[PDB]
Amino acid sequence: KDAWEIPRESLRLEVKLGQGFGEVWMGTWNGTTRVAIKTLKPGTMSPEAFLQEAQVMKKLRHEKLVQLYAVVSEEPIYIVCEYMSKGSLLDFLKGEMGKYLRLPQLVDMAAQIASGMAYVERMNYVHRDLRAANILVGENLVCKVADFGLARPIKWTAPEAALYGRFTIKSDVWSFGILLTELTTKGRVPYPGMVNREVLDQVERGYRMPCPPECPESLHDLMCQCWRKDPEERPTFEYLQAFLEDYFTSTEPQYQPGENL
Ligand SMILES: *CCS(=O)(=O)Nc1cccc(Cc2nn(C(C)C)c3ncnc(N)c23)c1
Repeated sequence: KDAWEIPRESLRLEVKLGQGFGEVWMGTWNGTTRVAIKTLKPGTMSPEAFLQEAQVMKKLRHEKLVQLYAVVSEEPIYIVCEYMSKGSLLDFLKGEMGKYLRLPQLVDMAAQIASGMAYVERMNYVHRDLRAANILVGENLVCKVADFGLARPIKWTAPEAALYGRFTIKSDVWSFGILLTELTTKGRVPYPGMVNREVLDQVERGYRMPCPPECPESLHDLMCQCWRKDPEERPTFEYLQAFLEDYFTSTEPQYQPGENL
């Protein structure tokens, strides 16, 4: 047992946040630290499989990645992570607080996410499941990447990844472009009214989502860059981070708030 093990008695599960595989709870660690806790229902997934999420988070540490705190690594297994007080970005966008978000806030959230993914990019990892349901929001609209699908949902997956299993940082870039549409539509499902197979077929034929209402063309253009057919033609996360951080000075200095963005 490495330095990450904690005593089972040091961990209190207070409120259940999600179910599934296992559960997610808000709780307390050492009676003083607010935390998020993921459980594994014994005999529903390989312990080695479930813990893989924790192996990755021991090596990846960055202010825009939900931080690993601790593990109880024998069945019943617990993974303890940083508590993110505002829940999933997806529920956030859809809910009462989403209503009032405007383009400056939404681009700043995108820049944060892009910053976490630039880190992942520098570390030579791959996320594989980047999307708004896997970003968590904290105090002051901080957004952090969570739920690594692995290390190194067809509507969010680059075509080369979905078809041939070629998952790379560049298929994450594609997913990020899709995440940008979730941000600018307040969390609507991408490709509205299309089923998975129609999406895959149309994306192959060069189909791409149009510019969302009130979203500047310059931001939709960035989405289009993330969606280039050739993976190696897509921008880096270092590029996306910089572009989004500088957006309101370098790209749309004339931005005026509208009804929804
Ligand atoms: C150590 C971070 S991790 O992504 O690898 N594992 C982990 C462990 C516990 C909880 C989460 C993600 C999560 N989900 N939710 C609700 C269900 C939307 C949370 N609320 C608050 N805080 C966190 N971390 C939440 C990830």
